[PDB]
Amino acid sequence: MKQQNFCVVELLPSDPEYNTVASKFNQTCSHFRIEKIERIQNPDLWNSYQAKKKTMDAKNGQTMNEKQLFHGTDAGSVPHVNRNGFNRGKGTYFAVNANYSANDTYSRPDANGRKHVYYVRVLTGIYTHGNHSLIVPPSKNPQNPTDLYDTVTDNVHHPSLFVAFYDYQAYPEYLITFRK
Ligand SMILES: NC(=O)c1cccc(NC(=O)CCC(=O)N2CCN(c3ccc(F)cc3)CC2)c1
Repeated sequence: MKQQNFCVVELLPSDPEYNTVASKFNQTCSHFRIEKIERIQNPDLWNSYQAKKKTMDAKNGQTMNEKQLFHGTDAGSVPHVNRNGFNRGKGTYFAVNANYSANDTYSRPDANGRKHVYYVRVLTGIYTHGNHSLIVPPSKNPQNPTDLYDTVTDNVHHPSLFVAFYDYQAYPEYLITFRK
């Protein structure tokens, strides 16, 4: 099997890519001081994500299957997330707004008070409303319960949080390190 090797490239604050990630982060987290933004380059996890992205784009027609959402995680979970993504209830949570993921429950501050939030490329595809109780995605058609939804959101009209259940559904593209 593919070992899923990766590289972590630190973006300069003068780099246009840093300003774009900073721009989305500061839409809800302007009160947080960004210590650094690093781009995770995992070719195997990327190709695998882009494989599922190809299949989804051909399934969901006109739908924009991809959203860029936030994920707050502990310091210690960063090398695991760099190499594996959010693969392995079965679900991984993703916030539309960065201040949701900036909660110390999710982005637990380390010994130096640094908090970590990934600016993830997720394959939200075709989604419906989900409660806190479900562990598997619901069936689109009950007469064909094999065809399941790609994600589940809190509000279908105004999404704030998403639940990804599938392998290679998310790519941890950016790591935002920040403090209070
Ligand atoms: N780790 C994160 O950054 C992050 C990003 C978005 C959401 C979350 N985590 C949570 O919301 C966890 C808390 C929690 O357990 N809830 C709040 C909302 N929940 C929910 C579950 C499924 C839905 F369709 C809609 C909402 C499940 C019960 C974490």
